[PDB]
Amino acid sequence: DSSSIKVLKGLDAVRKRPGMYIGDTDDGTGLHHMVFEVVDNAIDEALAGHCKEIIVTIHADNSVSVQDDGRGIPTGIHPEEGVSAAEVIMTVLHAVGVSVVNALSQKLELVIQREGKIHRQIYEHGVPQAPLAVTGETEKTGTMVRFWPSLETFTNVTEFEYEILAKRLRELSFLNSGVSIRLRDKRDGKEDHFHYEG
Ligand SMILES: CN(Cc1ccccc1NC(=O)c1cc2ccccc2[nH]c1=O)C1CCCCC1
Repeated sequence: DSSSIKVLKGLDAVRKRPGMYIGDTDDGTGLHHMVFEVVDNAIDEALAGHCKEIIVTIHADNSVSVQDDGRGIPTGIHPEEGVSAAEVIMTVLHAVGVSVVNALSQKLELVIQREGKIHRQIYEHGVPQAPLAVTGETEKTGTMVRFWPSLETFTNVTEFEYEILAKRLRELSFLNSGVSIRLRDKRDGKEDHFHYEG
């Protein structure tokens, strides 16, 4: 309705002044902050007792993905906005927030494994191609977000550096005692694993 309007309004505002939300867009700090934001979302689910392992993969097409084995974002339709709760999370300001990463991603794939099913939604610059759809069956739970940073927004440093993710992810495992985080670089086979048990 007009909610499709306000979503676009907020998305506009983020793409207009990206540094204000994500960090400096010209020296790689914001670019990498895109990842830690998605990861911080998964860490929350781990701090609530539902996530154990987080898997961050740097893909060959210069996208990153974050996988967890938590509950899966709720997939039920929201009363105020008439779309899945998941889509509200990914698109509404203050639902930072992941919506910022979505708004500043040329493309974003969401995959949720929940109550026996696998749901999927693709976004372009924060805009869904379609409503969250059920794609298939599954016996595991979790959320997977894969994003391709918007090349309009990020300048100079537009490729992820393994060592920056590696350092910060170790730190984040230490800051949230008990979480396991794995980092895979599919470009050259680099791999690492972080976990501080208390
Ligand atoms: C509604 N969720 C919490 C919640 C409630 C019930 C079941 C699963 C969750 N999980 C989540 O929302 C959730 C969101 C998420 C987003 C990006 C990447 C990984 C993610 N992993 C998650 O687990 C969050 C949404 C963002 C703000 C806090 C509440």
